[PDB]
Amino acid sequence: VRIFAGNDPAHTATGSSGISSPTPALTPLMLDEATGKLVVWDGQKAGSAVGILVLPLEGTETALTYYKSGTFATEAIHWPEXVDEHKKANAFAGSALSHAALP
Amino acid sequence: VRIFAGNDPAHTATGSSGISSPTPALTPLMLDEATGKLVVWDGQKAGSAVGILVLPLEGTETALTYYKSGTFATEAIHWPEXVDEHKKANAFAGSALSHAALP
Amino acid sequence: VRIFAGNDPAHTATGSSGISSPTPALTPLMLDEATGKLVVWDGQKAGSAVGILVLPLEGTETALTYYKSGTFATEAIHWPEXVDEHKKANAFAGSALSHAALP
Repeated sequence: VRIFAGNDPAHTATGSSGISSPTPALTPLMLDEATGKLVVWDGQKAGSAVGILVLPLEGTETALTYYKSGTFATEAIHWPEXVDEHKKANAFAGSALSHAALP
Repeated sequence: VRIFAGNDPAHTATGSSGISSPTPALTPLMLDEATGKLVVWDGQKAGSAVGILVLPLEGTETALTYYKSGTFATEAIHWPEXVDEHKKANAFAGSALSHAALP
Repeated sequence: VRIFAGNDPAHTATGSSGISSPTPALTPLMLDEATGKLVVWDGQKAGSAVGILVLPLEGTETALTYYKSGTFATEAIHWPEXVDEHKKANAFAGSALSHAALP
């Protein structure tokens, strides 16, 4: 049940939430360009996951807390269904986040 | 007059500047895609602010210094006029920068 | 032969590789949007270099290791031929990476 796969500090940040339904912790997040808010990462593009949710949401919150850095265990993250294995590997590329198999 | 709202190290970087007028410190920056240079963040998109200016510019400089990490106090940053509250909250999402209300 | 130009920790990450030919260490990387894999940064856009290769590749590897943070010496990096001086200066803007002249 280990969440990290590396020792680099895992810093958190807050942001405006566009999530409108319950969402578990360790969900990757992306920006919604129409609103500028953070929503669940849809898996469509590598590099567009900009955060990993820290606290579960109920879907009513205007703000959320996310990890903006750290190295996560791949298996701990709640990935979107259907995600492409390469886009999953490189979900966070370009941010300070990364992930790796423990395994 | 506190500039930071968190303890994560605030690292700086240098970059090529496209700014041609005086600009105060703690201004968010974006890339200009036509030139590749750093300019003032226009507020149009969340996640496109890639830096926060460290030293004031006069507008003649070919290079600038910017913060590439850290957690800033929202009120300390010199935001662009008109900015959308959500795009402002998520200005830096995807970078190692973030900001929060002290308040 | 110094590779770093600053003291901020240089963290590494792994990612899915789309590189199919030998590639030296300290090569900047970008995402290929069609596949989601990491490939050599082509120099076309500032901010699209998301990593710097840590280990040389032979071109057969499905995964690679890259730096996701740190301040590099400009001269140590293996830049793409033809790169624009401004796009080169700002190659990594928006990531936790940066570079500077030692010189």
